[PDB]
Amino acid sequence: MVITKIVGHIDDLSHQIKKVDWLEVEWEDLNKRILRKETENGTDIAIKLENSGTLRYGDVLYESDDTLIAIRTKLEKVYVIKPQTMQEMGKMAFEIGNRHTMCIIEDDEILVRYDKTLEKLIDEVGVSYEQSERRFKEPFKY
Amino acid sequence: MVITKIVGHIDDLSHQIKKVDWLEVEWEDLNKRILRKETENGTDIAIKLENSGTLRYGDVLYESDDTLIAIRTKLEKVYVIKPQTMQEMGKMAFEIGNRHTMCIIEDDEILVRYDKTLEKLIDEVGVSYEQSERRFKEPFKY
Ligand SMILES: [Zn+2]
Repeated sequence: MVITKIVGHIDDLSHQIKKVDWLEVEWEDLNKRILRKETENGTDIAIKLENSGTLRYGDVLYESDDTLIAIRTKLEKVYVIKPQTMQEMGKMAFEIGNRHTMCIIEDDEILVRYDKTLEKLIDEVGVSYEQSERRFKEPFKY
Repeated sequence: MVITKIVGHIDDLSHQIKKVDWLEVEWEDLNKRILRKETENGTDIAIKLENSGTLRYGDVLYESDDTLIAIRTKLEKVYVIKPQTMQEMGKMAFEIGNRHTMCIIEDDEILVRYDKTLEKLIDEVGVSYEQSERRFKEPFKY
């Protein structure tokens, strides 16, 4: 099916009553309005948004009586940088921006894709980080 | 006089007992080990450091019985960006680094030179800032 407009948004997944058939895309796909991929349950989806609205993690593409076809990003290896102070956050964020590395700044953490050549930078700045598996939940601005 | 090595450092200016004849330089000069300028009281100073040690604001170049010749940066117009949260700090710092703008991240503030085309960026990020006159007290790393 061809999707030209979003028809809803999942507020709180745990509270959703309908079955959710997810369309899992790449982080970069959230900044696109054109893409084609199959949902986890096998439905062919071609997103061709007829507007400039940016896709949001959790957006509903199609809704039937008992199912929601929604979009989210894939689970992937990431570095969860945890600055302990306003200064640590600023300095760490600055260095990341300076090397043009994609990231998400949520609350007091900096999410960046796993990148070996990046650890030497975090240590250099002296910020504590942890490796993990997460889904980027916001399209990268830029 | 030619200065090839630092001979002291001013801890706390208010507590210093000796007269301080300041050598006022540009922010960028703190990353140099070679420069020539006159002190406020008229002494010709040629800094030619015989080492890789970076100059520090407050470094003492020469000390006599009653006077200290020390270095500091000039007072200039700057923007004092004040992020209210860890997220504001990170996002603001990221954008600044992304456009390769020189800055100093001290505590919970971001010091950047006054730049008109930069206000639209701060507002875009939604961070509170204030215009002021300050001396950059740390050499810019990079
Ligand atoms: Zn660049």
